[PDB]
Amino acid sequence: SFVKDFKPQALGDTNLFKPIKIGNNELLHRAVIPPLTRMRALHPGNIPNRDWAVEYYTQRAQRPGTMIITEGAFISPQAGGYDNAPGVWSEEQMVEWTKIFNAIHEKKSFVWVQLTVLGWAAFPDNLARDGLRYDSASDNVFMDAEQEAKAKKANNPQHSLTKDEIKQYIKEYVQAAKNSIAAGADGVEIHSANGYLLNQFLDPHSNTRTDEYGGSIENRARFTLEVVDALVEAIGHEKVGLRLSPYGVFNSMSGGAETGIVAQYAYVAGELEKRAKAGKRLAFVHLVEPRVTNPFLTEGEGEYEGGSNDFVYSIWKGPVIRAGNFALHPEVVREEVKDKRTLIGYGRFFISNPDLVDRLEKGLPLNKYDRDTFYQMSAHGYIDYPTYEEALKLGWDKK
Amino acid sequence: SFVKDFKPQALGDTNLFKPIKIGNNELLHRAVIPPLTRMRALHPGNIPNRDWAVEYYTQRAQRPGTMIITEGAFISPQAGGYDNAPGVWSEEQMVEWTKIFNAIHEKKSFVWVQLTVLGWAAFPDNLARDGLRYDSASDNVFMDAEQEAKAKKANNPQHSLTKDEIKQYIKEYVQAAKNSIAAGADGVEIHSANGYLLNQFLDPHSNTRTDEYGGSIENRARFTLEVVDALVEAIGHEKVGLRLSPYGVFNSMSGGAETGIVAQYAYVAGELEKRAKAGKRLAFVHLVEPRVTNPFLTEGEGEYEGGSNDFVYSIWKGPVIRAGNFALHPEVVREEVKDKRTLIGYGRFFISNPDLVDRLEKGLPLNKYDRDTFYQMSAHGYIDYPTYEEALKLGWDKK
Ligand SMILES: Cc1cc2nc3c(=O)[nH]c(=O)nc-3n(C[C@H](O)[C@H](O)[C@H](O)COP(=O)(O)O)c2cc1C
Ligand SMILES: Cc1cc2nc3c(=O)[nH]c(=O)nc-3n(C[C@H](O)[C@H](O)[C@H](O)COP(=O)(O)O)c2cc1C
Ligand SMILES: [Cl-]
Ligand SMILES: [Cl-]
Ligand SMILES: [Cl-]
Ligand SMILES: [Cl-]
Ligand SMILES: [Mg+2]
Ligand SMILES: [Mg+2]
Ligand SMILES: [Mg+2]
Ligand SMILES: [Mg+2]
Ligand SMILES: [Mg+2]
Ligand SMILES: [Mg+2]
Ligand code: NA
Ligand code: NA
Repeated sequence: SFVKDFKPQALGDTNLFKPIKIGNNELLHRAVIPPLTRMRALHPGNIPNRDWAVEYYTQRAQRPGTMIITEGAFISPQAGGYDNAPGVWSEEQMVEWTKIFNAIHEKKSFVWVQLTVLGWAAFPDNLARDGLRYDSASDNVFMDAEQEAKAKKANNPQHSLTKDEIKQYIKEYVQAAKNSIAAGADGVEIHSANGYLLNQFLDPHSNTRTDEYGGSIENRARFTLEVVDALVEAIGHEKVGLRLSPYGVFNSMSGGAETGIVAQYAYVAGELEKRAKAGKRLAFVHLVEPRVTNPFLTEGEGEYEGGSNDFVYSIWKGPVIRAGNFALHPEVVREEVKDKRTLIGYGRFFISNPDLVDRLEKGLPLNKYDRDTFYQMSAHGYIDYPTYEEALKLGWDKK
Repeated sequence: SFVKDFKPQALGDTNLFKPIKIGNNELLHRAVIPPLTRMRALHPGNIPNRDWAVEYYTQRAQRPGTMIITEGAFISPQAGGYDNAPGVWSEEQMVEWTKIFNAIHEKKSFVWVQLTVLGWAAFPDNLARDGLRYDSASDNVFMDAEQEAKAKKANNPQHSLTKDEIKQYIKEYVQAAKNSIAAGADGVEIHSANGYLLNQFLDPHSNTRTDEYGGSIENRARFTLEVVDALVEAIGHEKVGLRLSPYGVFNSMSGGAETGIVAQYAYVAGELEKRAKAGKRLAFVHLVEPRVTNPFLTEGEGEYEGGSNDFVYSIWKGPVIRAGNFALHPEVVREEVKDKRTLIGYGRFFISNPDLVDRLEKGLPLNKYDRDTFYQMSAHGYIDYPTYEEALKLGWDKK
C-alpha cells in the first residue's frame, strides 16, 4: 500500500534535480541511496546473495545517474560478526559484487562500496565460533549487558585493540578498497558512523583509552583519519568518502548528551578540509542527521532537537550528503537543497520504492515499507516492492 | 549628522524588546553595549577619566534596564600597555569606577566590567618604561613586524609565559573581579577575544607551545578555562561571562583560514556547557560575529562569509550575546532575535547614539559616528553626541 496521509510534493523544480559531480561520477540528480544492510548474504563466507542481489540493485539503479552506496561490506572476517551481511575480502564475494556493479552501470548509475568494521556491535558468539576476537576501542565499557554477557559465555571477552591490531585493520581497509575498485566500483565510503568500530574510537563513552588513540579529541579521531589517509593513498581521494553521525545514539554512542560531541566532529571535518586544501579533497562527507538518532525507530521518533549538522558546512567545503527522515518531509528537503553542494540520502523509502527518484521528481505517493522484512532471508520485501506503475495496476491508488 | 541612506526599522515588535535575566540582572530589553575601548583614561596610573567617564556611561545607561559591558579594563600593570585605557587593580582606579557604577545604577541599568590582558597587542616600549615584560603564549611568532621590532629596540623581546606567570595572571584576574564586584559592578566579562592574551593561547597561529598550554585543542583552551573556573569560584558563575571571536583576524588571529578553528571554539563552548550541567552556568557567552572580523574596518568590510557562529547554539544552552554590524542591519537582527536566548551587542553606533535603544525600538535615524574620535583624549566625540531630540533641534533631519 501507499503511505496514508502523506502529502507528496514534486521536487523537480529544486536542486535535487540538478546534476552534480561526486568523485569521478556525473550524477544526474542528488537523491542518493545511503548504505542499507539487508541481511541477504549467505553463510558460509558472507557471500552477496547469488539469487537476488543483482536484481535488488538493478531495480534501485533504474533512474539514470543515481549514486548508490552499497549495504555495509565487511573488510575481513575479523571485521564482521553478522553471518548474513556481505564481505569484500574473498574471490567468491567479489565474483558476486562484480555482477552487481556491472548491473548498476548498465542502468547508467554509480556504486560506492561502504566498508564496515563492527567492533562491539558484532555478535561475540559468531566470532568465537570462527576463532575471531570481539573487538572495540576499550575493554571496560560495553555496548549493552547482553553483548557483554554473550562475550563472556563465548569465552571471548571484549578486547581493546593493540596498535598492531589497529594497523592490521588498516591493511584490511586498504585491501578491501582495492578489491572494490578492481571489481568495478566507483569508490568506497569509510563507515565511521552508527556506533561501529571507528565510531567507537571517536566517542568518549566507548573510548576510555590512554594511549595515542584515546583521551583527547585528536587521539579519538586518529584511527578514522589513518583509514582516510591510507585509502586516499591507495585508491585516490576522488574515490573515497566518509560517513559520520555526530548526534547518533544507535549502538550506544553518546549523541548530544556529550557536550564535547560537536567539537569531536568539527575536528574531523577540519582535518578533512586541511587535506582538501593541500590537494586531496575527499569525494564527499556523508552525515546522518539528528532527525534520526537511531534508524530502527519509526520516522519522527528519536529526533534530537538540540543540535544541527550545519556546523560541518562552516568547516568542510566539499559535497555533503545528508540522510534521515527526508522522504516524508519534502518541505525540509526543499530548503536543504538550496545549498548547492547538498545531496539527500533516502534510506527506508528506497527499500520500499525502487523508483523513488521518479516519485520525488513528480510528487507521487510512496509505497509503505515493511520493517519486518528489512532483515530477512527473502526476495519478499527485497525485490517485490512495485514501481508506481505496478502499484497502480495492483489498485493501490484505492486501497 | 544622521547616517545617509540608512532605512531604519522599528524593532519594538521583536524579542529585542522582551525582558530577559542575565546573571543577577533583570534586563528590560536585549540591546547590549559591548565593551568599547575609548582611551580617555589618564596617565599615570590608568585612571578612568575623572572629568567625563561618569557622563559617558550615564548617557548610555539612559534607557532603563540596559546591560552595559565596560571598556576593557586591565587587571594589573603587567596586563596593560596602553597608557589611556583604564585598570581595575588600584584604589585610585576603583574610586572612579565606583562613581561610574553608581551612575549607571541610578539610571536603572546594569554594568559588567570587561577584564583585559593584552599579551602581544601591548606596546613593548610602554611596558619596558614601567619595568614590565612583553608577554604572549610563544616567543617565536609575533603580532607584526613593527611590534617585534619595537620590543627589540626596547630591550624587551616577546616572552613566552611560564606556568608560574600564567598562575600570577590568574591571581590578578581573581583580584580584579573581586575589586569590580566590591566597587558595585553586577559582574565581569572575561575577554578571550580580539587577539588579546587569552585569544593568543586559543589560536594555533600564536600558540606554538609544547607544554600543557599548547599543542592541542584542550591545551590551547586551558588558560581560558582556568580563568573561567577561578572567577566562578571567587565571585560566582552568575557574575561571570566570557567573550570569544571565533572568526576574528584582528591582532593577527587565524580566523576561518584555520580549518581547526571551529573545533577549537566548539571545545570551549562544550566545556562551558559541561560546567553548566554540573551546576555552574556562566551568565552568558558573548560572540563577535564573522560579520566583523576586524572592528577597525568600516561596516561591510572584513566580512567572513565562510562561517557562522550558529554552531555555538548546538552546544552552549545559555544566553548568547552577538555583536558585529547589527545597527545598520535591523533586518538581520529581526531574524536573529527570534531565538529567545539571543541578545544583540551594538558597538560603534552606541558610541554615536546615547539613546540608541529608543532609536531601535522606534525605527529612528542613527547618528553617524566619527571614527577619528573613537580613541582621543576629548569630551568631543565622547559625550557630545546628541540624542534624537537634540539632533532634531540641531536640524539634522535636514542636513
Ligand atoms: C534496515 C536498515 C539498514 C541500514 N544499514 C546501514 C548500513 O549498513 N550502514 C550505514 O551507514 N547505515 C545503515 N543504515 C542507516 C541508513 O543509511 C540511514 O542513515 C537511516 O536509515 C536514516 O535515513 P532514512 O530515514 O532515509 O531511512 C541502515 C538503516 C536501516 C533502516
Ligand atoms: C573603538 C572600539 C573599541 C573597542 N574596544 C573593545 C574592547 O575593549 N573589548 C572588546 O572585546 N571589543 C572591543 N571592540 C569590539 C566591539 O565590542 C565590537 O565587537 C565591534 O565593534 C563590532 O560591533 P559593532 O559593529 O556593533 O561596532 C571595540 C570596537 C571599537 C570600534
Ligand atoms: Cl548473525
Ligand atoms: Cl550501520
Ligand atoms: Cl599608549
Ligand atoms: Cl578588544
Ligand atoms: Mg581482558
Ligand atoms: Mg509480514
Ligand atoms: Mg525479519
Ligand atoms: Mg627569549
Ligand atoms: Mg574631526
Ligand atoms: Mg583619535
Ligand atoms: Na528466487
Ligand atoms: Na570638561
